[PDB]
Amino acid sequence: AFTVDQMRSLMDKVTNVRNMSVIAHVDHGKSTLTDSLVQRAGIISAGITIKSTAISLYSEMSDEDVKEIKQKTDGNSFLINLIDSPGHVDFSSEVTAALRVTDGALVVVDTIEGVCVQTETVLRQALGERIKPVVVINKVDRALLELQVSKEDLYQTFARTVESVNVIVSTYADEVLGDVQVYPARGTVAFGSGLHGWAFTIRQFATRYAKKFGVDKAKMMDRLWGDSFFNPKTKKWTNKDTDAEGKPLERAFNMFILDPIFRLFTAIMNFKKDEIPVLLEKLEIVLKGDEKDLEGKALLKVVMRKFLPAADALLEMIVLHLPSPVTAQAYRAEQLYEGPADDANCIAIKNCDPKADLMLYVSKMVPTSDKGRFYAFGRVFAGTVKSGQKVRIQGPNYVPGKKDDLFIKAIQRVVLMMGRFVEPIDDCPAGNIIGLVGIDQFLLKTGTLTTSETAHNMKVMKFSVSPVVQVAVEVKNANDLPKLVEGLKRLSKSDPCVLTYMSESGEHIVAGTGELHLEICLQDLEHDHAGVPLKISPPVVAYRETVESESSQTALSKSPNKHNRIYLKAEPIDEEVSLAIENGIINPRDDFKARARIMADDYGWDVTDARKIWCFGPDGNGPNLVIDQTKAVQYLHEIKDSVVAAFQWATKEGPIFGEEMRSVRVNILDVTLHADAIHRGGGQIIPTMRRATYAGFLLADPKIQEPVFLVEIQCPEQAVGGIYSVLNKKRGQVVSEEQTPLFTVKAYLPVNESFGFTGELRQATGGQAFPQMVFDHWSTLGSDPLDPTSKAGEIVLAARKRHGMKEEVPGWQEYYDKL
Ligand SMILES: CO[C@H]1[C@@H](O)[C@H](O)[C@H](OC[C@@]23C[C@@H]4[C@H](C)CC[C@H]4[C@@]4(C=O)C[C@@H]2CC(C(C)C)[C@@]34C(=O)O)O[C@@H]1C
Repeated sequence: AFTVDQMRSLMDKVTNVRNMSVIAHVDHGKSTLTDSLVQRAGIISAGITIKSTAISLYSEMSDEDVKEIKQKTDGNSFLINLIDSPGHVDFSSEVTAALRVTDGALVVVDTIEGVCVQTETVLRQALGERIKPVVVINKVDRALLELQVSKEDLYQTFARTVESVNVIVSTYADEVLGDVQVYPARGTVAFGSGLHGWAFTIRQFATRYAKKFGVDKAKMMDRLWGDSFFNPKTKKWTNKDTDAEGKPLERAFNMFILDPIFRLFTAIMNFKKDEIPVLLEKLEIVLKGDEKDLEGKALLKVVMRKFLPAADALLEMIVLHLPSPVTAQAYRAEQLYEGPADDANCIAIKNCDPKADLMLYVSKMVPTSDKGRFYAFGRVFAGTVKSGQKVRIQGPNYVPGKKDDLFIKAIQRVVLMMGRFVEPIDDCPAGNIIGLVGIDQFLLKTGTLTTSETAHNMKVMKFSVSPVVQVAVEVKNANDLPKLVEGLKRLSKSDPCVLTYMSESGEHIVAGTGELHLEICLQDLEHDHAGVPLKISPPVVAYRETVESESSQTALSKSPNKHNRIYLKAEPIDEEVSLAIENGIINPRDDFKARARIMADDYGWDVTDARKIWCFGPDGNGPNLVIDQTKAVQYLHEIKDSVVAAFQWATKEGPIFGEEMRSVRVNILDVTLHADAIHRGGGQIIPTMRRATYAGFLLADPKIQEPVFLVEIQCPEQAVGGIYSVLNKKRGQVVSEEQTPLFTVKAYLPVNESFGFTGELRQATGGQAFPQMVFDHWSTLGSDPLDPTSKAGEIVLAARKRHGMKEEVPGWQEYYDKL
């Protein structure tokens, strides 16, 4: 219970402030531990409400304790800002926003489960912010009760957990910071049970036994952890787990810390009415009043709370080990400032200078009961913010010279953010956390308030600007198509970063900058833009049907009439020729003579074959060709249109699963026709050529080609490794690595391997990589398209079922008409 003056006074001694948060999965006792801190040291003031965003704690340390702080200190009082944090992590930018206003973190890990992925993810982001961690291994009660673990197994579990945490810390912490790893013997690891209400540090026991052993606690805390053994028989401390005779010695941690706790649990839970009193009296635990009548769990909870109040263990680590803003801003200043390292504002941040020009970072907007009004939440890194102070509001795009995102207004009121309540205060100096009212409209989400025209913007969130997240959108009710199509246009007009287009497989595609952006776009589409039910799904990928070699034997097919026959063979068109056709070097309408010369002289074709191409397909211009190689066919000219038409048909619909053919060359070897045109009409020859083409194709070692993206990723050096890791899991192929900006990695990524790519990429790069993708080329899959179990076969089988086709692919024999 403090007055505003008392708060303001506490806020003046920034050396004695601790800005931090709790990094913990909700299921690991996050709430219970924070509640414990609040109940023990929460600060309350001596008709609006907001969403609780931060809580203020007050803690006092003894004169001797304060001397242990390896940091500038002034007095024995401390103000601790416990900043609320989401948790939902896969490396979200929101989390990074809350972390940004903190300098230290209390990391909660589970005794049994250890370090979960979420916690690892948030810790990594925290380390990326140069935040110093302190750890609490929670839920010890579970190991004692459920698993009935032994003292040594518990110790080993603790040791493994501490190691897992330090692996992460040693991997992501900046070298300039020195050793940021956590050490039980140094008092930076606590152990306890949030729900139960107890916890301890080695320092607390070292303090509790230093005088009893007649040694200074510095020596005691080193002896109460790790390989230190006190042999009662020799009265000596050693680092050997066996005595002279080779007999096993019990670890000091187990002997002096775990044993007392184990015996309390055992004695109390087993209702040992006579032992309990002795044990309590020996540990100087005094029960008062009705507590003396308690038994079992109820008694245990009461005994442990008096024995090792959890909050006390946590506050100790926060005060003695987490940095103050003064300490932290010295090495965080540069990261936080996008401007010159030797700039006046940067220097003011480095020195946490309250007299300098204002540098206040708005971390987020907090919802209030003030009719739709939100209060800005953030931290004063330099200067002092004041009520009715002219300030410069700079958005995520504001740049010194250009007036983009600039907003010069007078701060209506500065308020302390005490849980769900606010308390107006005249001003707030550098180093503190604070809330601002009246900043609503001028800013939304992150921002920066400065009182310097030269003031640059504090580190802004980098955001994707490419429509890399894409999905297929279809109406649930056919009749609504007109509304969807219209909606897409409306959506596009209202949003510059959204992309909509028709896919090669006839699907309406909606693409956004990121998952969240795409999600907003799809919601507004279904609800407003189109205002009709929609079905969202992973876009269907288009494939191409090709041949790996020449037909193993002449393909023969006859017309329904049975009077006409076509003999042909299919073979591959070289990639460079297909590309030449697709890109306009070799064209359907070019003079057949000049075109033949190019194909022969430049692409190695036989000039006669080239001069005799009957057509390109599909659509008369695709990268597939029919070459006449017949010799003495009397009515050849009369079946040409029919042969061409059939090819347009076959190349549009391949025999593997109906996809378009690509790079297929068909050579008409011979044709036998009935003398009378009456039996040689299109209705007879078209079916014949189509049937023979499919046969030739199937006989030519059929293959399917998949679409491949050219992916370009910008990112910091130490994150490049993530790119390669993900690419290797998705048949990616690095193309290049170029660069004093960032790194740009280019690679090939199969389109059917890109769904969700964006998500796994940020996961492997700690949300530091930005992907861009554009269709690049077709790639032939080597596996057998006709084998349902191969890679290509799996794709083919799935598409066939999706189209209601018979699962098995009709073989070449199905189209072959023996003589
Ligand atoms: C500028 O934005 C670009 C990029 O996002 C990318 O190049 C994208 O690629 C779309 C596809 C383009 C391919 C060519 C037209 C032929 C094969 C087509 C694809 C089919 O599998 C591969 C990619 C991904 C697609 C399906 C899955 C949608 C394509 C399609 O549009 O169907 O196109 C948009 C317009």
